[PDB]
Amino acid sequence: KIPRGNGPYSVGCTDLMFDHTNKGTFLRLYYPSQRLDTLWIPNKEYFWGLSKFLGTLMGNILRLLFGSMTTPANWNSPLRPGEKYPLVVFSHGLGAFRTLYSAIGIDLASHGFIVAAVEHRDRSASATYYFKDQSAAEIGDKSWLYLRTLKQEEETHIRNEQVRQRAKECSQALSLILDIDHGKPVKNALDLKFDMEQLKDSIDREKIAVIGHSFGGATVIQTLSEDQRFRCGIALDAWMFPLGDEVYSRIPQPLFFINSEYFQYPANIIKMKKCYSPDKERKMITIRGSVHQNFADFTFATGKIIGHMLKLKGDIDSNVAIDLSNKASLAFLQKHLGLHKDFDQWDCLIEGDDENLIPGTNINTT
Ligand SMILES: CS(=O)(=O)Nc1ccc(F)c(F)c1
Repeated sequence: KIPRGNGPYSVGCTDLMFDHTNKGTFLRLYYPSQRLDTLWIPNKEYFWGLSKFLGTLMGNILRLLFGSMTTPANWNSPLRPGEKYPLVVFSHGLGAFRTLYSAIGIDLASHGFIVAAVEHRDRSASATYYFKDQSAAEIGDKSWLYLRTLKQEEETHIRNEQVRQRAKECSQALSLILDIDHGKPVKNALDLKFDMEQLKDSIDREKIAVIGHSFGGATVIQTLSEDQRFRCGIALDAWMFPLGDEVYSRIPQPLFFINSEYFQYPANIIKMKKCYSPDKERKMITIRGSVHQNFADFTFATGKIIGHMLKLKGDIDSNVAIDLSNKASLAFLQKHLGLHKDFDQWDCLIEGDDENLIPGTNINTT
């Protein structure tokens, strides 16, 4: 029940791992393509990891419920040729992994973006895998890495080291895609029926953005601070705790905060406002009635009553919420990447001009 893209392009999806180690890049790619058959959560170990994240055999139950659920993109469909596409690198939240934000990835793709959804190896993912050597990769002998749980004494330090690794992973993902764009040969550690040589000369190398949710929102900010190739960033309900104090004044690129209503709190909002400066471009909106999970795919995976019970759904309808976030995002991207599309029709959303939006936030700080 993950919504199809609202844009004119049809959408393909594939996975890329290169190199095969846990120091390499692992990403899910959404792209304009030339069957809506992509497996949403493709391995049992992801369900085990989700169970550990939830602190709960619970894993096998999740598996039975969601294990064959699909997401509306055409698996390994060829790339739509004849044009250069802007690129979004997307960063997932704590306890997530690369496949859980397909509602966003597929909608951006359907509007003509290539979206690289990275899977982080910083031990923030519920689960991820790699191969210990080429021989392991050849027979698909995966080595799994589960979420690390932290002592309270550890949190400050380890979360910051993690957000630094995440930013390095977004930069490495970008460097890989750009290298491929100029013809670098890559051997996908996953043996999939999509030729990465398709991506040669298909990226608009000047129109690069980073987007992310929660832990991924802090990753947006660390990445912008560290990598000037990214031209703008969109932080979806950023969890600001991982960031060091020094970074807040070191973000030159335009930055858009799109918040849920119920996730936010003063300690977090204050850090967002520390990013502000008269000489820099900053916007913020809050989606009325929304919760933290409105930005991820599980908001579409259950019915309304169960969803509200488990806080996967807010008072606002899930499709309406994600549509608002996606349209405001597209308008911001058009403005600060210099796109030649008609997304500026939603410029009003950036300013929070809608029944279901608040300009800035309703939380007040000094
Ligand atoms: C708390 S979070 O939203 O940032 N990460 C997350 C963790 C598990 C999920 F199933 C999911 F959809 C998202």
